[PDB]
Amino acid sequence: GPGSMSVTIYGIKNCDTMKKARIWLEDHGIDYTFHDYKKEGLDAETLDRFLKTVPWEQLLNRAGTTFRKLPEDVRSNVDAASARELMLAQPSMVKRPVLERDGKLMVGFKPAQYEAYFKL
Repeated sequence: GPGSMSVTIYGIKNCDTMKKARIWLEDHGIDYTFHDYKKEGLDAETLDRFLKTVPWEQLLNRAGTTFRKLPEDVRSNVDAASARELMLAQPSMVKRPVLERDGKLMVGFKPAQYEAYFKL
């Protein structure tokens, strides 16, 4: 059971989740390409492509410090423009891990869930 194709994963290096993802996938016997937000090169084109693939609401963590950074008014008055600027300016907050396959982008899932799901 060979495999010509391969799965590519995007994210950062300064994160525990990322490590858990690469390890889990690696253990399962799947090859995942580790790509850093800065490694791939974040630009206007990339940002647009991402924002077009997924909603800005589900593109950046909200239960973190990034979202807590802005006030109550802004936190509730979030717009596409602001979001896009936040991703292009500080993509390190972008959701992760991230799976890229045929363009379609997917958000990383927890270990307990992934197992409980894939489990028979």
